[PDB]
Amino acid sequence: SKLQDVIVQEMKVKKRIDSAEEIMELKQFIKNYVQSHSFIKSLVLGISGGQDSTLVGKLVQMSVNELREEGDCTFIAVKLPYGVQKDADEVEQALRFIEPDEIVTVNIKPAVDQSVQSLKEAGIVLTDFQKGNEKARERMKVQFSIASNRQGIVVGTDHSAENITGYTKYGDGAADIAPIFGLNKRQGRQLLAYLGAPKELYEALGVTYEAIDNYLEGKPVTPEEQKVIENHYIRNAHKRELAYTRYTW
Amino acid sequence: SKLQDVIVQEMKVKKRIDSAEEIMELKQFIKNYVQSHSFIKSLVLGISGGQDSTLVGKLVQMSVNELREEGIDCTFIAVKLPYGVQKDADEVEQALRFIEPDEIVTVNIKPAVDQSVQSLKEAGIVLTDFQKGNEKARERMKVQFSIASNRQGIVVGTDHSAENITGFYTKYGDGAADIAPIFGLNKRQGRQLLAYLGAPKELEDALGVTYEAIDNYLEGKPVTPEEQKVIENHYIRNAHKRELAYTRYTWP
Repeated sequence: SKLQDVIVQEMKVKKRIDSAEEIMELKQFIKNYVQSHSFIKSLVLGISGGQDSTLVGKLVQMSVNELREEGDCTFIAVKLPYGVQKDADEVEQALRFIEPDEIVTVNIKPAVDQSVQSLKEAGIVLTDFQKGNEKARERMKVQFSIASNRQGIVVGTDHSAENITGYTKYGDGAADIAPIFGLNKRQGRQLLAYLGAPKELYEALGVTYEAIDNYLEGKPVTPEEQKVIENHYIRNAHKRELAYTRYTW
Repeated sequence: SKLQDVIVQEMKVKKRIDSAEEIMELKQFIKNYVQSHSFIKSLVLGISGGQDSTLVGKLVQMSVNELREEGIDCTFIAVKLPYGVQKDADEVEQALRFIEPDEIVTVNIKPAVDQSVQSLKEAGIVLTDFQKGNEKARERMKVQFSIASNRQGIVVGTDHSAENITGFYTKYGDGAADIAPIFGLNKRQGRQLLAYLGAPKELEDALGVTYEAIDNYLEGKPVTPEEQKVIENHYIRNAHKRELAYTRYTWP
């Protein structure tokens, strides 16, 4: 579709994936990154019970197991509830599947409500959307403080169906490495199913995820879906780049 | 070395700048960006009393002064971001008088910051003082973006090129912004522009190198072998800060 050809090339989605090949390739990247950086003793990721963090957590744990067989690093899963964990079943189910070396639970509600309260005192009343952004950036802060404290790095869950449409700038997706960039949404499910995840763990934008994934694979979609995908892609470009300078804008 | 040529070319620092020329170019970048995004009604920057945010705040206010003369509605929102009692209050207040921002908002970050520290402590993670300083910086980032969203604006950052070596920037902390107009300046160039604009005096060390040698290196000048090695190790050790999370395609 010409405009689709630009995005297809930038988002790196493969037409197809062999599960065993793709999982091996994803682990090698994670394992090569640890091996190349002397100070990495842990990898840190929040476990929301959603499909993205579930696959990436599992990839990281499997990578950490094999790193320890090759001669020292740990995976630290982080539970990040806002108040009372209401999607507790999905979170616990993700954890049972990942088998993380360590689980840290940090409730973000006291920090988030105080950020909101501090601004309210300054005359700045956040909307519910803005309050949700504060939640996401606080989740980022917890993960990087744990990574700093445990001499590790923060692992992100950004992928290409995300990258194209979906993420709070400098919030929960902001990380040191983003291993599953290049997968679209259905590809994540395929890898989760191949790994034996319970299927409860892999089951608005004005466009379906099926149209997004097809679009990323270079397939033609309705004109109406093209405009929504394309407009979402263009309006989010600032998120795929650090702050604009005289030389990038 | 050819690594100096690599670094010099990536950091875009000019060997010398004409003060009035450079202030003009920097202002045009800010004005062109606002002009190109009709929904931007405000510009947001924390005013720490340090040279970078003083220069950036001043540039932005001049940019907004001229935008409104050309018929564009825009506002500069300077933010005081004290942790308890304003660290360098006399410098913050002197910068505020020098910039004369359209609006001044004060958000004390101490309660949110201590709540983050306390919540982590409850999980068994006792942060170091360096880590607490990182929490302060990332909370400063959150306040500015919360104000920017609420006031229909963007966050203006203070990154410049000498920060790519010193790396005082906290990853995803206070330097994180929507635009970074003074990228390409080194430190002495920031001071030159501030001094030219009539600024008053807003213009230990375990880096292993002076700021003068860093600036000289960025201008493509030769420095001693020891300075060259310390600088180059700092440049490579911070490469992950001037780029988004590495993927299979950005990590060679």
